[PDB]
Amino acid sequence: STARPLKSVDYEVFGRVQGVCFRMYAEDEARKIGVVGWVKNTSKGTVTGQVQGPEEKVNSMKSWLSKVGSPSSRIDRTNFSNEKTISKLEYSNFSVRY
Repeated sequence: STARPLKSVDYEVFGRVQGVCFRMYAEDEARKIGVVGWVKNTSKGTVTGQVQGPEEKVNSMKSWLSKVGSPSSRIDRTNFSNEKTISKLEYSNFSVRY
């Protein structure tokens, strides 16, 4: 629950007509930040998903993703909405497309 400063936040990258190569970049750097979760691949490139991490690490993660470095394309606009503090890291790292 909320009493634990472990925040499950949802993101959305506005990849209008796909192209957004968020993969690997996410995984590797999110690991380094100290965060867990996943990527959700839609039809029309709205790269959404879940970021769970301890408070300070999710802050860093938010500073990132807007900090847009590339393995191919531009991560075209990342909004951070749906913020809910939970308990424990309920996933095997920040992973792949689901």
